[PDB]
Amino acid sequence: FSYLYEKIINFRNTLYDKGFLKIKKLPVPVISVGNLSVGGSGKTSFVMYLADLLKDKRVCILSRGYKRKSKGTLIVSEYGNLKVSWEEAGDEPYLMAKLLPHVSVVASEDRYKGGLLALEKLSPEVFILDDGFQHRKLHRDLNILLLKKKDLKDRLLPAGNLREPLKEIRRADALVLTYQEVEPFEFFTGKPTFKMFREFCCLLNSDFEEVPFDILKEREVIAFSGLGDNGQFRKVLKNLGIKVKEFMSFPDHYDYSDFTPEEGEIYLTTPKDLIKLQGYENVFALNFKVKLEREEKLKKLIYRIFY
Ligand SMILES: Nc1ncnc2c1ncn2[C@@H]1O[C@H](COP(=O)(O)OP(=O)(O)O)[C@@H](O)[C@H]1O
Ligand SMILES: [Cl-]
Ligand SMILES: [Mg+2]
Repeated sequence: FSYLYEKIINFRNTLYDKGFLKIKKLPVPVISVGNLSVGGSGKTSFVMYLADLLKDKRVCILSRGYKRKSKGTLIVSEYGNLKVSWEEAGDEPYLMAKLLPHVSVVASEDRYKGGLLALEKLSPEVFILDDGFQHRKLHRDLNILLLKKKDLKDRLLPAGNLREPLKEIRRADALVLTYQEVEPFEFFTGKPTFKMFREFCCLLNSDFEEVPFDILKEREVIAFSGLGDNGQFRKVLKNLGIKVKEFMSFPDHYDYSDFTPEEGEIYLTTPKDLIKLQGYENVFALNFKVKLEREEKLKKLIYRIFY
């Protein structure tokens, strides 16, 4: 079937290419972050990295809200003020909202509408589209595309993980090449291109406070995650030399409703999972900083949108 999903996608894109479908424009600058495949690609992390670059602007992130308990357009946080449970928001928007005390977050299937409500209520100076590469109906002033090595040899859904053919790389203004710290790769296209690394430096307790890895020594952990790809987390742990006695691989966006930790055991998971387990005392998350090659170049490129 990957050949008529593909027909549909190609058709859709041609329509947008030729100007047969409406592209709408918000009255402030819009940066899109997205990728080409299902299965995680550093999008959420990159969006948080980006919001941080723009710390001197009023920033609003526009997200779709992936499997949440709420409908329509929803304000998740107002410049840091959380306003819904993580269930109501979707885990990614909530995580962003939580780790970015200075940013607003809006969840909306129709991103343009989300932007309008945000303008009305938050007067942001810049929008970041969380996962907005395929949402061509909303105009973006800077279209950033994340690629991981794996995408390069993947194929269209349902056969493979690609939501669109690799040729659609042409729609990007800038490419970000992710997971360099675990799957390095090069990719030259003549477009502005930036390698993204994750520096795994820190450990969080379940109240989102930094703690030394000191608790991990000469202790084997039970690790788990519910991510786009649990495999890369599992590998990061091995590369870090963290002793992992067991690994539980949960579905992306897993709700942990039936999760009950065993007494005396220590659990290691990600911030994306941890938001759903706040207060469980023996559960920790591996945390990291995002670092971009040629950050200075990315900045000049980003600030062009304000002129
Ligand atoms: N190797 C990892 N180490 C720590 N946290 C991770 C790791 N991989 C993913 N995460 C968590 O999951 C979030 C990203 O979700 P994921 O499903 O990997 O991809 P995407 O952002 O493309 O949806 C990150 O912000 C981080 O909180
Ligand atoms: Cl990530
Ligand atoms: Mg995701």
